[PDB]
Amino acid sequence: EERLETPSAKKLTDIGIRRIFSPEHDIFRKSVRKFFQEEVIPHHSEWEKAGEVSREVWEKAGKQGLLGVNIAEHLGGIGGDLYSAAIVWEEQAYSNCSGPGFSIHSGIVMSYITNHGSEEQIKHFIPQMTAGKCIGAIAMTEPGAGSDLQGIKTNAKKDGSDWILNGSKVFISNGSLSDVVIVVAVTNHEAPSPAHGISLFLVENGMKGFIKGRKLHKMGLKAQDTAELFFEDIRLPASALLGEENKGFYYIMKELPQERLLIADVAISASEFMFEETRNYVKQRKAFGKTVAHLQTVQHKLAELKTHICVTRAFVDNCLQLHEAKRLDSATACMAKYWASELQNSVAYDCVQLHGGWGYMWEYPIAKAYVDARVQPIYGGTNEIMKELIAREIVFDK
Amino acid sequence: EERLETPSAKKLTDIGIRRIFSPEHDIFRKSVRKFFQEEVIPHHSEWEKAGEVSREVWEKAGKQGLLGVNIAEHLGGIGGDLYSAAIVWEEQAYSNCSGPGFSIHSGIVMSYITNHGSEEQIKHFIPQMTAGKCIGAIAMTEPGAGSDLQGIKTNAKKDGSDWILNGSKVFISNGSLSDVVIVVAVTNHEAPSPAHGISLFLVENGMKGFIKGRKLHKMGLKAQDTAELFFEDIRLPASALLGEENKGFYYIMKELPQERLLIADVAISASEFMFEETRNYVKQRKAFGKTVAHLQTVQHKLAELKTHICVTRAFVDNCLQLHEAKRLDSATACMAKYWASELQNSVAYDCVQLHGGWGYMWEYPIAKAYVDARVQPIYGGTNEIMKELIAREIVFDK
Amino acid sequence: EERLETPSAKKLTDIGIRRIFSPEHDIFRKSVRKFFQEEVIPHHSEWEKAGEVSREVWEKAGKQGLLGVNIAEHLGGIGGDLYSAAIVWEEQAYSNCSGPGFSIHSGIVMSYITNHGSEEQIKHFIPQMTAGKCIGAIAMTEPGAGSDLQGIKTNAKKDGSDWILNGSKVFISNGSLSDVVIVVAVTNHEAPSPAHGISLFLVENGMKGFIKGRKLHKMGLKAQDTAELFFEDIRLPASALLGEENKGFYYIMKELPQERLLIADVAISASEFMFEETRNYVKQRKAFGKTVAHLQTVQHKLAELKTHICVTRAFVDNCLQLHEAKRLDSATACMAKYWASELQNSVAYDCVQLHGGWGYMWEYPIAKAYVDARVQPIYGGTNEIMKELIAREIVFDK
Amino acid sequence: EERLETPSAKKLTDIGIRRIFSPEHDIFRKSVRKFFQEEVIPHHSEWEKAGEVSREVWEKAGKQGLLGVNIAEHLGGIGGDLYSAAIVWEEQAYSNCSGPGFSIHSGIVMSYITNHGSEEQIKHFIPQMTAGKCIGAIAMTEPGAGSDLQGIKTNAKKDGSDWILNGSKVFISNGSLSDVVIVVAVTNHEAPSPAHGISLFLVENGMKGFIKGRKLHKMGLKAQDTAELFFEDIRLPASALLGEENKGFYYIMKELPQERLLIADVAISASEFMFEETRNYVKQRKAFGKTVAHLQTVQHKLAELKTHICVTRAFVDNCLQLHEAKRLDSATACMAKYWASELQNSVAYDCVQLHGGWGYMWEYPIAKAYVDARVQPIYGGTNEIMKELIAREIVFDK
Ligand SMILES: Cc1cc2nc3c(=O)[nH]c(=O)nc-3n(C[C@H](O)[C@H](O)[C@H](O)COP(=O)(O)OP(=O)(O)OC[C@H]3O[C@@H](n4cnc5c(N)ncnc54)[C@H](O)[C@@H]3O)c2cc1C
Ligand SMILES: Cc1cc2nc3c(=O)[nH]c(=O)nc-3n(C[C@H](O)[C@H](O)[C@H](O)COP(=O)(O)OP(=O)(O)OC[C@H]3O[C@@H](n4cnc5c(N)ncnc54)[C@H](O)[C@@H]3O)c2cc1C
Ligand SMILES: Cc1cc2nc3c(=O)[nH]c(=O)nc-3n(C[C@H](O)[C@H](O)[C@H](O)COP(=O)(O)OP(=O)(O)OC[C@H]3O[C@@H](n4cnc5c(N)ncnc54)[C@H](O)[C@@H]3O)c2cc1C
Ligand SMILES: Cc1cc2nc3c(=O)[nH]c(=O)nc-3n(C[C@H](O)[C@H](O)[C@H](O)COP(=O)(O)OP(=O)(O)OC[C@H]3O[C@@H](n4cnc5c(N)ncnc54)[C@H](O)[C@@H]3O)c2cc1C
Repeated sequence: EERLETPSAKKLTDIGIRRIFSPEHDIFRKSVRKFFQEEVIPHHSEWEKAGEVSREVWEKAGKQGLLGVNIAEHLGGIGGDLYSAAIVWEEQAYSNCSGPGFSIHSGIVMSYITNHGSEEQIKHFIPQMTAGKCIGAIAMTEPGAGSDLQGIKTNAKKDGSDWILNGSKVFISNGSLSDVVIVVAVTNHEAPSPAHGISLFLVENGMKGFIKGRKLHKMGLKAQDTAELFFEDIRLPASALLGEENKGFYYIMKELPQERLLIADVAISASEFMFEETRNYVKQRKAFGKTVAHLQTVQHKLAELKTHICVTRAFVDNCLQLHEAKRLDSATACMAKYWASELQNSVAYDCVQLHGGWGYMWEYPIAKAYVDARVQPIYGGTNEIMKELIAREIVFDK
Repeated sequence: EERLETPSAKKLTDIGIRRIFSPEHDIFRKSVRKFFQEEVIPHHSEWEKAGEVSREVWEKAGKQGLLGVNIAEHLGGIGGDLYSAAIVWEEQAYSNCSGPGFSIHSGIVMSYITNHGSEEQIKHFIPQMTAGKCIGAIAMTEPGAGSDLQGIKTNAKKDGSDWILNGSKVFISNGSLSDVVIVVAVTNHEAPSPAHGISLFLVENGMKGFIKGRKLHKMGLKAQDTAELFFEDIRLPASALLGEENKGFYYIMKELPQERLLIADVAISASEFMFEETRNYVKQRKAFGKTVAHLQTVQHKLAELKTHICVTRAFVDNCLQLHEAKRLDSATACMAKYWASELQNSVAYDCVQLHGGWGYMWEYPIAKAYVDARVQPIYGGTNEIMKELIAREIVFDK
Repeated sequence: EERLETPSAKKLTDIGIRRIFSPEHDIFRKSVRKFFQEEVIPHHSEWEKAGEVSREVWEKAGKQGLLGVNIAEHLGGIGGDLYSAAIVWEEQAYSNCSGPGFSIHSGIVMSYITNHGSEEQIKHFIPQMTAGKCIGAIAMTEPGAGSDLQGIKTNAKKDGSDWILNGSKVFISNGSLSDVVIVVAVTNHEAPSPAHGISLFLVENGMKGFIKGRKLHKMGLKAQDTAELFFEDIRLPASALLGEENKGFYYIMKELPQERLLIADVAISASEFMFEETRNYVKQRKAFGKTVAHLQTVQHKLAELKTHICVTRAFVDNCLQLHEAKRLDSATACMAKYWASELQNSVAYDCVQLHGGWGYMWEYPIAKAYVDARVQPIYGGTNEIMKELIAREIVFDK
Repeated sequence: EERLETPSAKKLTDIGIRRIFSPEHDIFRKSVRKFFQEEVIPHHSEWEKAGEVSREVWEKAGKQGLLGVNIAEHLGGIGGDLYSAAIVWEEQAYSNCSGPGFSIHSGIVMSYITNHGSEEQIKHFIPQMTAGKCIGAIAMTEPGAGSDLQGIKTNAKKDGSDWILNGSKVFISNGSLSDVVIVVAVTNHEAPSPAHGISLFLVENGMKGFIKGRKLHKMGLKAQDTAELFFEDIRLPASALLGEENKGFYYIMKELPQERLLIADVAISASEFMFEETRNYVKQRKAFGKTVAHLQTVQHKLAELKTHICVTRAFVDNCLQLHEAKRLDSATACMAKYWASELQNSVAYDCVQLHGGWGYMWEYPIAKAYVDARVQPIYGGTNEIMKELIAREIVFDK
């Protein structure tokens, strides 16, 4: 009826603001937020030391209806609009807890399985995934090839109705907890272009020859279980194949737009969270007989940060609106992923600076936020690549 | 029904794009775009030498219905909506012709008169204005005080029911071709703050005392007749007072947001032009066998500008929509003005650079768009002031 | 004895600072400064309206001992060291007067002739240039390419002992007042790579077929006469050929390091100028009960500008001490050229901002400085080419 | 002889380059680089798990002459000029091992003692600190005040010739290992400003009431034992007081230039390391049938980076030379600490990107460099306070 946009809101993270949301979305958001305050934030520090979140926190997120929110109810998901899905990405961001990998799981893997899987595959996976009993992961990057997809060597050869898979992936989110992993492999070692020789497989924990590697020591996402996967002559039945044979690259191209929107929103949300935290810190930090928020350099530094966050938010919210109507193209999503991910980092740099030396301490949220932010301009295709795609329609007009 | 957003358009300027416009608005845009291509661009380079546009080009746009577009029809205006008006700003910016002080005429002066004037004042001014016969300008800035209000000394003292006006003003747009000018003067040197002692006055070309000063020699807007004004003992009738006495600042407060949104739209629009003008140019510029557009670096710089231009566009239309609903608070207005004008300049700079040496010759459109862009971060309040304002809500909880 | 660096200096433009200079140089500098305040500044106002400067001031300069300074005395030059010629580039930059093409004339045109020329060409023109009678220039860029390295199409085919020249040039400094103009042509188009099919010819005002296009209308450098040059069939004796035939490129190469170190020192010197001009303005511009120089944001903006101008100056000074020792490679010089020139612009953008409206008036020195800085990033080889050149040793191992 | 400057050396880290060094300096540099490769690098990953290095590495360092390098030989140190002390800083920075607090020990603590101590204090400490058997630390910062000195609560009430020290410190380098701590306390509460009521005190491990707090958990400098200290009614003998009573501020001010120059060189050396580390990585990273270094963009990002590193190195070397001559003032020193440190982070960010996703893995050096670099723009005084000091000489006449 009379909803406010972020610039005008009391706090960038307030509830019931931004035009793309309805009052039902508001009610949902308040509960998702309660959920993070109570079931996630409290245990996060321990998962960090642990290297991954608990299955128990997944099992609950599912019983609560936070997993597979944009997945069709008649397909096994909870069945909400896109806006309801983003509320989950955003609220997780706002809790500044990066351990839970619900997004990779809910917004990516599940979409691949429902948008391109057999009636059987969907029936078998989707339900467990929504309940959080079956955690999802997707592995496409390899030691050698990450930006040059046309050069990844993981392969799958037919041996009757079966597919024998060999290879290894790296940097796989949820890699440790993963029960089902959508593996990207070369099936046609002789297609004209490697973009017509890739297939997708639903590999599972339990298959002989599926070896999960050591959990990666990173500078951020301390609670995210990023790991390596190895495949040693894994015999996959016919049903392991996700979608049509050799159509692998095609299914991907169609899902990337959403994988990037997801990142873009997460990053700008992260930015909003950092901004209210820091604004807070400097308004309570005594200095020179008053607070640091009284300093003009600080006042303008905060003005520049808020402006860039609201301006960008506007564009991401604009993108969410489009993807809901299924009119979000590759280039567009790319612009959101890239800018939002670069800003997230520039915001963090300045927000750690305003905390002074406490911003370097792990006990303060902003420290986590800073190293957590550096991954965003990298995965989902680096920003360099984002520009390649964006420039396509610019210089090589159809 | 269904429209594309700037990112996916074939050109950031095509008509029919942007979700905030109707099929009708496009017809009007097609026509205004037309007006500028024939009635303006051809003669602009000539007006540049003259230091001002012709009163003829003004009148044409008058009858053409390009003035007072957002001014209510029953008040002497063409009675359109905010968007229709925005179109006008945008098309002129797209023409790369900064001479016509059209925007300040329709968007600021006329709005001041209708929103705050009285019956005679409205029936005596608007028509001549909507007609393009009685040009307008607004003067506030002074030699010693722009960003400061306790710094202006232009004043008016009562003598019965008349007002004797004295002082000067500088940097006035349409200063030379103006017929009516809204002067800001002090009328109560006793008010605690100058915000309680300022009034608005409608001075008309021809009044004894009113003097048109030197046409300032600027670095850009070589066709805008930016001048200086003098008021030597002018006896103004009680009819000149616009609004209550000592309420002037309160009105200026209400109108600034529209001044800032305009400049913002004009700013980003100006960027949208430079992009295509530069995209196209480097696509056709032969070098090393192919064109310069085949250089990856040129491809990325190009992606960078488009992303920034598109992300800001989204925000500016966000602000047009809010203002159409008369729900655009000052802070948001300021963010628009500040970030858009700023972007405009780092875009104008890169675009020149991609135009190599020729981006330095006045023959090419970009060159002038560069020196024209530099004035945006300064008027309507310097970007520094914008930040002061946007920081108010961040730090001072009222 | 003791000497401070720019940071410690009272003003950045103080005489008697920077390790590389001696009292010897200091006396000559005060000597040169005087020349610019008394013989250049006074008339610049006018030359900007004539597009070109007076032929007289050039004779005054030369007679005075400014033209031909790094030019050895045994060949008709003042013979001073590099620091001496540097002092001339700098002082002019400090004068904010860009009309005089003194630097291209005695820093480039005179080196070429005396570095690869016959004892005839030397005796014949050097002395007349040093005197300020024969104004020199050089042309290599054409409307088709400035960076192609072969985009040059102006050819020079032999006909006995006298060469027949043919082609055209663009963006030529000292274009109109040019008595002599070195030209780069294709003497052996059959060459493996055109870096071997180029030669140099000393075109002289008067030769039949040597036409001079009119004054180019530029955005900045107003009193700098830049025009196009044509060659419609001129018979040139066996003397016009400078150095060897087809071994011409080797020359352009061996002198480029110096053209670029020149622009560098200029850029940073103009930057040292703008800083002090702007610091002066702020310290006296009243605002909010005290000077704008009392605002913390300004104080900080000023510190960023000083630090960069100081960090860089040091580098340019380092590049000077190296060049004085004939050991400044292409790469090092390019760096100084790339960074100095860019910095000059950012410094210019911020300096204008601190002047407010007034920074956009041709009245104020900073205004012309702004547009006169936009050319450095472009000429002497664009900053992009500077990057190509620096990248080589980085990536492609020698 | 013919020493080269960084822009022309094979590797910015090659020994034998940069003009401020001598053949004996290079001989020393090989010795130290070697020590870091043998005694430090190999054990660092374990010290990282521990949160502090071993005392063994210290006693080693001491024995091999790396501690107290620029301290007077007759005073207990090992004698030697600044350039030699700079090399120990730089080399450590080149080993990318921030664990050992050798610099804060030799570059700061020892200097405070040998510059203002007593013949008794000097004799009792330097010897043991040179042997690395007595590790020192500096403690000024307190939880509620790090920039505002007017707010440090640690105090010492005089009692006879005794001092009763109470209070606490936080963010203290070598805090855990610390054998001697230079604590800054308020000795005169009713003083005119707080800059006249501060004394320095030599607090030693073993003093009753000197409790070492816990090691702080940071985002970087994982092997640096940063802790918080407490002073509980410690009765310091009169020999505990360093220098004149209440003149503590004066000693600090005198030393600050060296502390900021040190942080600065450490920064630019880390950048030199990172650049070379990344250049190397892209040359060996195969992508698209070629390397990452074949892409034009990577080439320019590399040229840009190298240019800023070579330029900031030029300015930093100049500071060392100035400091060797004892003519390095506050401002110049802040200038280097502020810019070098910000650049270090900019450089670290782009080097992580160029490493793709591997730059986020702790296994890779560039990852340590990233978090390890974020601390420099903060300690030694924040970069904002740096600007404050630089901005002093600009706006307020001496
Ligand atoms: C913690 C973490 C989580 C991640 N999660 C997943 C996941 O779950 N599943 C998965 O498969 N991957 C994931 N990744 C990997 C990530 O998607 C890849 O790192 C990224 O897509 C490509 O980087 P790369 O590692 O392949 O490095 P490369 O691709 O070898 O190098 C990339 C860099 O090289 C340069 N570059 C590359 N191509 C170009 C170009 N064409 N033009 C200009 N420059 C170019 C730029 O520096 C670019 O950033 C994750 C990574 C991390 C670190
Ligand atoms: C081409 C052109 C057309 C214009 N048209 C009009 C017009 O038609 N009518 C009209 O009246 N005016 C107009 N102006 C004037 C313009 O609005 C003023 O320049 C502007 O409002 C204030 O700038 P100033 O020149 O007064 O600078 P000042 O106010 O003297 O100084 C401004 C600068 O000081 C510093 N500054 C000032 N205050 C702060 C602060 N609070 N915090 C941090 N920094 C601060 C910043 O450097 C800021 O940029 C125009 C100006 C130009 C150049
Ligand atoms: C006022 C003025 C004075 C000048 N004086 C002289 C003079 O005295 N004599 C003379 O001969 N010239 C002079 N010039 C011309 C100047 O040297 C050229 O403009 C400059 O070398 C750029 O070449 P260009 O103008 O042909 O632009 P182009 O080379 O056509 O375009 C340059 C742009 O294209 C892209 N680009 C080009 N090459 C590359 C690349 N290799 N890699 C990545 N990007 C690239 C970048 O955007 C680059 O900025 C002057 C120019 C001006 C305006
Ligand atoms: C790991 C590490 C090691 C360190 N080692 C030492 C050590 O050995 N000994 C020691 O005592 N300290 C050390 N420190 C502490 C460091 O020196 C201080 O944190 C720093 O000097 C001030 O930080 P603060 O948090 O107290 O600043 P705060 O006052 O909490 O906040 C500072 C920030 O507020 C703003 N601000 C503050 N003042 C102004 C101003 N006046 N004008 C404009 N903006 C301002 C800026 O954001 C400034 O950066 C170290 C810190 C860390 C993290």
